[PDB]
Amino acid sequence: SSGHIEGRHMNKQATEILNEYFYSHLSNPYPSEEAKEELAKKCGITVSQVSNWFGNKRIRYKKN
Repeated sequence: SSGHIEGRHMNKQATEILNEYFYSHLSNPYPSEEAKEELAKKCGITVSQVSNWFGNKRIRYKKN
């Protein structure tokens, strides 16, 4: 609906998958090795794309 201008690295809508995935599930994400690998191999990317994505998202993208 709103936003636009979003698409760089992390496959196509992968970051949207990861984001929409972790976000919605920010209350208790911590995608285990299975979930991480799953999403990673689900887009056909590379876990480091996932491995890293959540590595910084686990930083608590909230109010610090």
